[PDB]
Amino acid sequence: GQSLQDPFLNALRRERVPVSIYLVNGIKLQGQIESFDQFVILLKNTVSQMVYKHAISTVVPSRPV
Amino acid sequence: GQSLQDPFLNALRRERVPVSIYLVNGIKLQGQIESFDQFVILLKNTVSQMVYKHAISTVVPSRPV
Amino acid sequence: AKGQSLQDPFLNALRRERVPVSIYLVNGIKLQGQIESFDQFVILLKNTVSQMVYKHAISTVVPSRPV
Amino acid sequence: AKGQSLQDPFLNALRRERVPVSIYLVNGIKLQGQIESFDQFVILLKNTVSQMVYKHAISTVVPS
Amino acid sequence: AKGQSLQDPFLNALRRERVPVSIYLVNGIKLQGQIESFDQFVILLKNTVSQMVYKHAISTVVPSRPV
Amino acid sequence: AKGQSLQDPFLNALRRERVPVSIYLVNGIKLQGQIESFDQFVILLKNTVSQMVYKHAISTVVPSRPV
DNA sequence: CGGCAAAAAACGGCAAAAAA
DNA sequence: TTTTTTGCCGTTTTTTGCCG
Ligand SMILES: [Zn+2]
Ligand SMILES: [Zn+2]
Ligand SMILES: [Zn+2]
Ligand SMILES: [Zn+2]
Ligand SMILES: [Zn+2]
Ligand SMILES: [Zn+2]
Repeated sequence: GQSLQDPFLNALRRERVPVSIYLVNGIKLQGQIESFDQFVILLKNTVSQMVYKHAISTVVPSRPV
Repeated sequence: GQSLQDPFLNALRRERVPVSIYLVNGIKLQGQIESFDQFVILLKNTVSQMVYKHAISTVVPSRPV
Repeated sequence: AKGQSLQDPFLNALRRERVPVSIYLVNGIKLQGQIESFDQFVILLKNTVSQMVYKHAISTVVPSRPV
Repeated sequence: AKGQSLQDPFLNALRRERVPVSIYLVNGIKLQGQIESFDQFVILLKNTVSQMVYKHAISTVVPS
Repeated sequence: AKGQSLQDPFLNALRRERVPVSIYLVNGIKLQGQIESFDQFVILLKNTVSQMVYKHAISTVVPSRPV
Repeated sequence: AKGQSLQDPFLNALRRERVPVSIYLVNGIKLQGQIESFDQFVILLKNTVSQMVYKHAISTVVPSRPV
């Protein structure tokens, strides 16, 4: 979890808000949160890839929340 | 103990002090601290972005306290 | 949103169908191959030779034809 | 030793005696300053404005 | 599957048969050598010197000699 | 093996015998010195000035001569 | 307008691992 | 070792949207 992360990701997932995930290496990924558990986030754009949280630096929701 | 990270972040949150969050890759993220939990800091500039703590090196206030 | 409820079904789905995957590491290195098996911290990637890949060095796991 | 033992007294001795330190991060950035407080995960740096340093970014802590 | 059900039998298999291995770090450095021993966090890479490699710095462990 | 069977006896042996070691970090910088002491997360390394080295920044601990 | 069911998020018990 | 803490999972209770 939890507390501030999970409701944030859930709110972003429900409203299909486009997001810009920034990895620690600098690479930006775009798409929508399809699912997420404690360690990974299922990012969906034209393919549906699994992204490890430990590699993620920031999750930037493209439209105000 | 986790007892120096909380009172710090809450102090910053309460005083609405503009901070500079450095990432491990050298990126500087200026803005306000909306809320936080064990592993994420919510950071508020033109958009509320979620920042993973594990990607953060230093959190530098522009003010004291 | 529960611990490990998504990663395991995802990887198991990728392996059981032997779907070709591209595993991007945190350093940029792309590892093309097929998930042969996985556990809590590692993923055994099989292409030419079965190499063990640590998950903490993994950024993304991208399937090449949908799962 | 075994279990969170050497780290705490090292930082404590650095804090009590107000000893100036240079903190080398995993990227290469050198942060000189003074240790005001510390806990399991973070370290106050004092210097000009108390700045919070995450240990997971810290490579080493060298006394002066 | 789960836990270390895979990374332990793998490293063990690399250690009993004493196959030469190739340990890529997350920084790009390649470490050829041979698994002498390992525990939860470290791996003993024997060569001219036995060096202790931390798992959190390891990205891929490839069997050369493979098979 | 499991646990810290192998990482504690190694560092302890390197400390008892005051063996000079080269500690490589994940960024490539090569520290050198002598294990004064160590615990779960850090290693106290003593050379011209004693310093505290976080294990999470360490890739390998390479002795000069055997264990 | 009132139950019905999906889902979240808070509560609590369990048991491995840290601390003493 | 003993004792304690804490992250780990399973449950309940509340919400919310659909359906009756
Ligand atoms: Zn995290
Ligand atoms: Zn941290
Ligand atoms: Zn690991
Ligand atoms: Zn991970
Ligand atoms: Zn640490
Ligand atoms: Zn470690």
